[PDB]
Amino acid sequence: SDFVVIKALEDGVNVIGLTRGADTRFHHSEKLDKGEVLIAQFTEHTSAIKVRGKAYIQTRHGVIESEG
Amino acid sequence: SDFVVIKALEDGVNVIGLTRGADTRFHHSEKLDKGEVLIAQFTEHTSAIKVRGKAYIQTRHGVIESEG
Amino acid sequence: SDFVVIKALEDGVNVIGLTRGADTRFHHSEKLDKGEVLIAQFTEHTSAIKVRGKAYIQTRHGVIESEG
Amino acid sequence: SDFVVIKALEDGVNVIGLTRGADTRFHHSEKLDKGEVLIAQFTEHTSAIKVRGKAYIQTRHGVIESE
Amino acid sequence: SDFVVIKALEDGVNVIGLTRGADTRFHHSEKLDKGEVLIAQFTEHTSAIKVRGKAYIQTRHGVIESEG
Amino acid sequence: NSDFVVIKALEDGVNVIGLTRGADTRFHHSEKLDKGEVLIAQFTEHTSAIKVRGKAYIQTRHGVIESEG
Amino acid sequence: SDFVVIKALEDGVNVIGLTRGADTRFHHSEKLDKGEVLIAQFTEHTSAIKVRGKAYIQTRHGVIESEGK
Amino acid sequence: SDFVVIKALEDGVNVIGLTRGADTRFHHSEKLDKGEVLIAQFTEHTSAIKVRGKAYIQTRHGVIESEG
Amino acid sequence: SDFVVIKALEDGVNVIGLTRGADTRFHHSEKLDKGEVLIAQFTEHTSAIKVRGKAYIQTRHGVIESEG
Amino acid sequence: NSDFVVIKALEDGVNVIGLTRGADTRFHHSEKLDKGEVLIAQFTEHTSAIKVRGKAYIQTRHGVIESEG
Amino acid sequence: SDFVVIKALEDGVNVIGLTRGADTRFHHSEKLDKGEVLIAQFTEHTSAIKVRGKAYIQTRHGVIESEGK
Ligand SMILES: N[C@@H](Cc1c[nH]c2ccccc12)C(=O)O
Ligand SMILES: N[C@@H](Cc1c[nH]c2ccccc12)C(=O)O
Ligand SMILES: N[C@@H](Cc1c[nH]c2ccccc12)C(=O)O
Ligand SMILES: N[C@@H](Cc1c[nH]c2ccccc12)C(=O)O
Ligand SMILES: N[C@@H](Cc1c[nH]c2ccccc12)C(=O)O
Ligand SMILES: N[C@@H](Cc1c[nH]c2ccccc12)C(=O)O
Ligand SMILES: N[C@@H](Cc1c[nH]c2ccccc12)C(=O)O
Ligand SMILES: N[C@@H](Cc1c[nH]c2ccccc12)C(=O)O
Ligand SMILES: N[C@@H](Cc1c[nH]c2ccccc12)C(=O)O
Ligand SMILES: N[C@@H](Cc1c[nH]c2ccccc12)C(=O)O
Ligand SMILES: N[C@@H](Cc1c[nH]c2ccccc12)C(=O)O
Repeated sequence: SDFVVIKALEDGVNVIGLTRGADTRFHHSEKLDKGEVLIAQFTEHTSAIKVRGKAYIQTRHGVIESEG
Repeated sequence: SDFVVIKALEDGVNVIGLTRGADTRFHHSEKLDKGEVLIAQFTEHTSAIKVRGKAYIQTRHGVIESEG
Repeated sequence: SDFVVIKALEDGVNVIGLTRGADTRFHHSEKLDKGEVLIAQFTEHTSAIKVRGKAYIQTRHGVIESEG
Repeated sequence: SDFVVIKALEDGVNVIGLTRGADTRFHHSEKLDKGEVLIAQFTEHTSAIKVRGKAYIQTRHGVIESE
Repeated sequence: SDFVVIKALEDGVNVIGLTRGADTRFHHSEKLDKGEVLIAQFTEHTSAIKVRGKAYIQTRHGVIESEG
Repeated sequence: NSDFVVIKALEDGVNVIGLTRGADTRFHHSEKLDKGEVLIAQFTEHTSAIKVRGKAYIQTRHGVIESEG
Repeated sequence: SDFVVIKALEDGVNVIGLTRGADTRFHHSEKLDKGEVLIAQFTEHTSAIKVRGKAYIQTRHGVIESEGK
Repeated sequence: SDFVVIKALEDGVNVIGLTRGADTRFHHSEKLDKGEVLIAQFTEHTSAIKVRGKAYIQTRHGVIESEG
Repeated sequence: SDFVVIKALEDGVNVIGLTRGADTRFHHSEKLDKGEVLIAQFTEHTSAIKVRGKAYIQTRHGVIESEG
Repeated sequence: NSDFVVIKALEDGVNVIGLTRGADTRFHHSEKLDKGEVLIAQFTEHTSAIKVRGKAYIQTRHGVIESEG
Repeated sequence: SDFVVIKALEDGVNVIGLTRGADTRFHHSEKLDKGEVLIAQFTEHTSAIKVRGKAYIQTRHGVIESEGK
């Protein structure tokens, strides 16, 4: 099952899980401060992930960067 | 399952999930502001995804860009 | 399961799902306006897809372009 | 399951599906006009696909052209 | 299942399916006229395929040509 | 889903011979190809080895090999 | 199942496993000192991993480096 | 399931199938004359194959030659 | 199932297996003298492995080196 | 569908020794090869380790290696 | 299932299997003299392998060398 790597490039970046299922709402928001790295799978509970704030992101499709 | 990465290049980009099944309709519209990134799977509920607004998109098939 | 990416290059492009099974007919036609992207799986209900109108298409086999 | 991409290069192209099973006959013919693209899987009901008319075809084994 | 692409380079090409099982005989011949393409799988009923007449053939192991 | 071999006859009377799967090994079928005909043949529940006699151009997943009559 | 490699680049690095399921919280924090390497899988109990502190990290998607506060 | 290609480079090349199971002995020898090719699988009955005589051999690990 | 290779670059390298499950603690420590190699899998009982001491390490993601 | 090793004897009397799978480990068979013969041998229900003694050229999925007598 | 190749570069190399499961102990030590090759799988009974003595080692991650005593 795949995962995504998120490195925060400033304080207060939010990595947000969206619920798997008929319903789509947030469920959890993990706060990363500058320099922290989160490596997060898709799961039974999470089928979409949003990143808000400035971060360096790696997936199986390559690098992408979110901007705050 | 496969997933798509979508980076909003302007405010109010919509990532819309179409229902899996005999019937096809929108079940969910996720609004991304400029610079946000959504990493979204195909799932039991979502078998097609439509992007409206300017965004940079990655899929297993490479890059493509939606335009406003 | 495989998917196809379709970017509409003009207004009114139609992405048409054909039914899986003994019977073959159109069960849905999704209209895309210019610059919209649709990423669409093969599914239990859809075993062939037809694109009509000017579009840029990616699949596992590479890029192809439909014309209006 | 694998699929074929067909792009019609002229009007009137036929993409014809052949029945899986002990017997072989055509169960559907989809007409493509010039510039339309069909992406079609092999399925429970279709184990062979015939293309008639001028089209650009892609499969996992690369490009081929019908005339 | 694997499949073979056969493009007929002259009229009257025959693509012949041989029965799966302890018995081997031809169960079907699909006749192709010049420039027709047939994309044919191996199946519960067809464990060998013979081509007669001039054709350009593609398989997973590359290109081969048959000559009449 | 099994592997397959492509055989192109380079002369008349080429034989593609199927050997039986199981405790018993014997020839169960011999397919005659004449010059320029092609046979694409799988390994199967009944065929666990394939013998080619005569001049033929053969492709497997391991590459090209040629049999000589 | 996938795993991540983490090499601590200073003392006191924490590799934090987050619980799998509807609930998200830290269930374990593994402390690494300078020079030590942890190779950790995703598991039934850990579906996200956070790294705090300076570390050199490899995953299937390539190298990334965490930086400490 | 894997297979070995054997091309006889002289008469009387012997391709020898060894029994799968707790016991090991040969259960079949298939002789090849010069220029014949044998493509043989590993099977429920054959878990090791010995080639005697001069032969050109392909396996998934490359080419090897037996000397007779 | 994945494995790591550990080559000890000095005496007393410590390869530490952490218990798989809701609880985390070490369940085994295998010490290596200089020049010894351990090739160890992830298993039902081990889901994280820590290396202490100077070692040359190979995994599917490349080479890494622990320092004592 | 297991892996297999290719052993080509470079001298007479090479031994390809199968070791028993399971809790116990012992030689269950030594196949003797003479110079120039090739054995292609799988891992199986009964054989989980293979020892080669004598001079031989060996191929496995990780490359070529040579045993010496 | 994966395997490792070990070629002894001196006499008396040991290839040691560690038990799979909750208990970890050596259950077998295979002695190789110089020039002999052992190709050994991970198994229901062995989930880690230690090599002691000078040996040339191939795994799916490439070449490694153990250095003797
Ligand atoms: N308990 C959460 C942990 C998690 C994994 N991926 C995430 C991405 C975003 C937020 C939380 C998560 C889950 O299993 O789904
Ligand atoms: N709850 C939705 C979440 C989702 C995943 N991918 C999406 C794409 C678009 C909109 C919503 C989604 C689902 O499980 O299907
Ligand atoms: N409800 C449709 C959605 C869909 C997927 N791919 C498509 C292609 C064309 C039209 C509709 C679709 C289905 O699950 O099949
Ligand atoms: N109902 C048909 C649709 C179809 C798929 N691929 C085709 C190729 C040709 C004709 C029809 C089709 C099926 O599932 O088999
Ligand atoms: N009804 C046949 C159709 C077919 C598939 N592949 C073929 C190759 C040759 C001739 C016929 C076929 C079958 O399912 O087997
Ligand atoms: N009836 C035979 C047909 C066959 C497949 N591959 C072959 C190779 C050689 C001879 C016959 C065959 C079978 O299913 O096994
Ligand atoms: N007992 C934990 C061990 C572990 C694996 N990966 C981790 C990452 C971080 C923290 C602990 C872990 C588990 O099986 O999940
Ligand atoms: N009946 C034998 C045929 C065979 C396959 N591969 C071989 C290699 C050598 C000798 C015989 C064979 C089997 O199924 O096992
Ligand atoms: N009867 C043995 C044959 C065998 C396979 N590979 C071997 C390696 C060495 C010795 C014998 C063998 C087995 O099935 O296991
Ligand atoms: N009987 C042992 C044989 C073995 C396989 N690989 C090993 C590695 C080291 C020592 C013994 C072995 C087992 O099946 O596990
Ligand atoms: N009995 C342990 C052996 C082991 C495998 N990999 C390890 C890594 C570290 C320590 C012990 C091990 C197990 O099967 O899990």
